[PDB]
Amino acid sequence: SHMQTKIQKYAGEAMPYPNRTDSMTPFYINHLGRHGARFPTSRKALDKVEKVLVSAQQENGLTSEGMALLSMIRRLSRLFDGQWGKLSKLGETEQEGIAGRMIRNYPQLFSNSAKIEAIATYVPRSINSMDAFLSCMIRHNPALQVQRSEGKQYNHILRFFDLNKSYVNYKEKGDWLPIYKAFVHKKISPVPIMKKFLLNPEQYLDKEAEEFVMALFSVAAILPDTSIPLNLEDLFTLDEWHRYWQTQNLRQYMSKSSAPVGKMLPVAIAWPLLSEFIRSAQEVISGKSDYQANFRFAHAETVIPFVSLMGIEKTDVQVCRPDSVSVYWKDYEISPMAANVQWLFYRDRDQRIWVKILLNEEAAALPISTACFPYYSWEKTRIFFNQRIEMAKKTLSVFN
Repeated sequence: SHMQTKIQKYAGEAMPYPNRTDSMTPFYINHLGRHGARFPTSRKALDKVEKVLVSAQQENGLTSEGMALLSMIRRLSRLFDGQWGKLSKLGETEQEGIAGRMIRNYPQLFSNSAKIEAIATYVPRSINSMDAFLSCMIRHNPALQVQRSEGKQYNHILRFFDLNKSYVNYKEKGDWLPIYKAFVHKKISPVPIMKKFLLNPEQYLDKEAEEFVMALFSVAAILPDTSIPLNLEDLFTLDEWHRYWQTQNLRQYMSKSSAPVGKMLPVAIAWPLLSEFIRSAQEVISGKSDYQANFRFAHAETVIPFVSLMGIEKTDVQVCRPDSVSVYWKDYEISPMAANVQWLFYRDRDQRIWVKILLNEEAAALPISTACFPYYSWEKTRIFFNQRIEMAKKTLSVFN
């Protein structure tokens, strides 16, 4: 159903990884993946929802459906306790699917004693995503050679968003905040939502009504990622979900991607990862390294600026009007749960090197020419990416 699939997309970066299907041969794959589907990282939203409803209950201020909601919210509070931030069973199955399609699409690459390496951040959901992926690989071919490592040693290339002080200050106190807050006030209409659950929803101040509805949407959007057989998605109409998604999409865009208000600083910080991607591919192309694949497991905050810095079409647009962002930049197409980028390298009969870029396993476009899309000349692509890195260094230098 097109309605339900749109509602799923409106979970934004909480969307589960989309359904994908099986199907020359590459000689190397260069990968970055976000962890799979996870529990919420913060209790603040669930606590806010429960507090509003519990106060209403003590005032006899709940509708029938509001009583049902409170009952569910109390259950979720018990089921989320001790699980915050963790990879769910669905997250593991997402990684098994990505690895499985890779192996079945390119068996010769992972055959015999092929060598692979994987790295992850220190965050457990990313480590455990890497292990779900690797375990799938090893099950299919136990004769793989596998190097596995993880931790803060990879912060410079996988968690660069924590290391640049100017970006940390922008994320925490930058000029995107008043734009976001004004957009939330314009887009979010709380009274229709709160009328479902609360008697006298008009007595609530606009600010607290806004906060409650935002928190409730947050809970409903993450529940499909938890492997728990409960659902809040139907509480809301497609238009209500669309409005919520527009606000969070704008937040993600302005805080982490190519919005003009950010001056490309949120994108420029990713250049060390793009540099390391090029270096690992060049070492394999030359024969200095003989890995068949490099895998990397990290975060949406890794994937989003990395994709923008590559210049994948529709991901580095600099949209002048905040209200227009949702038309031109869609976070659920870039960084859903288990979001991943794969560079597939090919050698043709005349030994020329070609690269295909997959974003969530679909061919991605770059703003350079090729006569055989989706395959790009590696020489042309490397030169383009190196120009992106040089641009990124300049951007960082204009902001200390």
